[PDB]
Amino acid sequence: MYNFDEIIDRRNTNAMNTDGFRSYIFHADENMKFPYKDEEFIRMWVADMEFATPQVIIDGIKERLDKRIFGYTKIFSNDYYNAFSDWCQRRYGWNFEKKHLVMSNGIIPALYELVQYICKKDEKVLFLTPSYAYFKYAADFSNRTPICSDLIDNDGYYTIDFEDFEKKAADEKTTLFILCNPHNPTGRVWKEEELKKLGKICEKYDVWVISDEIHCDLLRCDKQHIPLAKLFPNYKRIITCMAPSKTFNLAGLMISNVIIPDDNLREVWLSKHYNFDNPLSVAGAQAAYEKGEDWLKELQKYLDKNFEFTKEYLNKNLPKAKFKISEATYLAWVNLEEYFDKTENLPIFFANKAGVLLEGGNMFVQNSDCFIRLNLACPKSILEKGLKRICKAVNEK
Amino acid sequence: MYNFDEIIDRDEEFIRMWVADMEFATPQVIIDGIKERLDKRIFGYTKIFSNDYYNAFSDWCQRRYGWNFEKKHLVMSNGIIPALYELVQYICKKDEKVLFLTPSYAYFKYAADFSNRTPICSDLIDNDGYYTIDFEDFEKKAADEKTTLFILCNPHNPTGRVWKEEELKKLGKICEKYDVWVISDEIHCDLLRCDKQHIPLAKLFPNYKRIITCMAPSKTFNLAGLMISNVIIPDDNLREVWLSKHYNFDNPLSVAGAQAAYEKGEDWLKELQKYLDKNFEFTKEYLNKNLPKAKFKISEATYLAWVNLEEYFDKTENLPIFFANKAGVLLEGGNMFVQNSDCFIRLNLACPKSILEKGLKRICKAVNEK
Ligand SMILES: C=CCSC[C@H](N)C(=O)O
Ligand SMILES: C[As](C)(=O)[O-]
Repeated sequence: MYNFDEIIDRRNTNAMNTDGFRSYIFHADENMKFPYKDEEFIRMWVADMEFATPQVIIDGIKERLDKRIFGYTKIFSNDYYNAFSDWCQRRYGWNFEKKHLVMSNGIIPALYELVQYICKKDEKVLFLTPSYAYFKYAADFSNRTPICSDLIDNDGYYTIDFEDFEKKAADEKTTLFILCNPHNPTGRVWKEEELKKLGKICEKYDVWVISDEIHCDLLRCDKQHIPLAKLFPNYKRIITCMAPSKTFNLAGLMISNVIIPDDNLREVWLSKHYNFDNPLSVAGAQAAYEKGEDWLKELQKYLDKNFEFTKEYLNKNLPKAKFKISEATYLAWVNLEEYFDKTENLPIFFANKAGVLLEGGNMFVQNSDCFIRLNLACPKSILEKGLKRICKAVNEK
Repeated sequence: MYNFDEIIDRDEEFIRMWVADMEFATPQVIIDGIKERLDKRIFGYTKIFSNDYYNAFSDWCQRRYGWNFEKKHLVMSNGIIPALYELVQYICKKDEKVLFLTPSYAYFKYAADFSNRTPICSDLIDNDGYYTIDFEDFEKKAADEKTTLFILCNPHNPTGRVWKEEELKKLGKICEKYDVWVISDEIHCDLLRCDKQHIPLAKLFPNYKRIITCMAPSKTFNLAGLMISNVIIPDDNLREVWLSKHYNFDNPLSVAGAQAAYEKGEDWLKELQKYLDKNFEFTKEYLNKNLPKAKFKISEATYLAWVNLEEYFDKTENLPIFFANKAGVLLEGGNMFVQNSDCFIRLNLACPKSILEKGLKRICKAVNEK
């Protein structure tokens, strides 16, 4: 009963997706001229959606707006916990103690703070590559050392090099593993056996794990999500991070769940944080977990068709492009090995030659030569324009 | 015209004069501004890209104080308390001292203790309810080479002093003499009595790059929950440090609300000031009539009354606990303001006059029956 084909204007909303691609993609100043008006770009880069936030969420916020006062706010009642807990209960069969829950502005700030709470200045921060570049930046931020275990590209199906991973985890300075569960940008939904071996390895060398599960509700319709903490429920050194922000297009609300079993780490967190909450943000998030499931299940259906359409479009019109439909996220990961070199800048190319803004190459640290990443969380009509522009521009090269 | 008499919503039957937020509703102009952003239907990654918010806040400062600041000196914060905690670390080395005037907001002290800097206090001078600065005591403590940061509360909380131009000049010159950084906490600068002008410290010292001015729509419009405040950092070094240590994304609903506050909120604010003035006037008459040994000067700013009860209690009697148990009023008082506040209670008058009358009656009855 929803119209995901509806085009939604985003001009003049202080959205980075429309207003700041020069800085975040190209580290260039706002003067930078393009062959295309800003409005003329198909924008498929930063991971927020072109779909509208469900009206149940918007109404939940308006309901809080009608209480008419927006003073100092902490989550006093158990409403928020119960809703988020029941959401985890019925979608993954996982639960957590309420007192293990703390709130953060977003998982990125959570990562930057947790790195300093967990790692001594000379310790290392391990993660699987290619990845979301902020796993590196979180470690660079406070002069910790990012280390990478390259995944294994079996024709688009990625697996973990467990021997390389155990070797790097075993290092005594390697103290923190940042896991992306499900993985960004490959889309891997980690199977139970994969997570067991990852967790057992971290238990062997007593390595702390931050599990970034921010994409865990954007799976393909035939996939289950397993929180790592579900398999390792007594390991005090796992931190679980979840947020309604990806699922429901709520990044602006800057609210996310950080589950910290370790009593010492959690006490550290609490003593370092301004522990007030935004009432409109709590109202939106609480609405998302209470009422947002029906919209999410239709969104999952629409994302699947977009993925299936994207494979057919590429098989037909970019046949030397290698592309496996991602098991999770709304992000398409396309290998253009056969068309480009490691050293050709794919974002700059597609901006100037296709009028499409995308991410690729070393925006995902390493292990991503000649890859582009496409945001498909937009109406099928806008996506089709994007794909036509991409294939046309690559062929003409 | 606005209905400040409206009761909004209602631990049992407590009259609450706890924490500095209002019982009045946020103006409908701000709420409509948020709902308008709600209707854009998407809430993705957000930075303050357009110049609208700057223009609104810039013009607000322009036409209400005759002060302006460069757009590039403006950075955003979750609140002035977090700003205080971080700015202490960017400015003061451990082993350096953080000076402020007492009594004060206790978070001036905690901001220093937080990162193991040292809090030091210059007591204000109480001449029959009118507070003044002991300028020689202040220069003595500022002159200390380890004393690096002065946190000024302008207007002052909890006395309510609206600092006159000469007072700010002498404070500013003293800090210029010893190169002491000043954080000017000006969060109450629009909650003044109708016959008071606010002077930002930086207006008088527009070339001293070491003043940071802090302002927010939060107290003025009941918006602390939106966690948005303006921090103006002339010093390019401090500002770059600030910028490199912060997650520089904003809540679009928060930006929409603060923007609406500065664009359209002035008329409600001038109506609020009239209503606060009458509440302050009633409070004096009420206490003069029913607690005649209580010493009380109408505060020049904030919606908080500062009442001296020297004559009914000892320094050792816990006033918050007394009024909790004996009057059913939750209030702040005593040593909740670092020091220089024995036997004081602070009353929130930012509520309908009928609720204030009930609260005052309970307070007077409990003290008189003591
Ligand atoms: C240019 C800066 C980050 S863009 C990455 C995007 N937010 C994602 O999560 O895929
Ligand atoms: C929850 As987030 C703002 O780090 O996408």
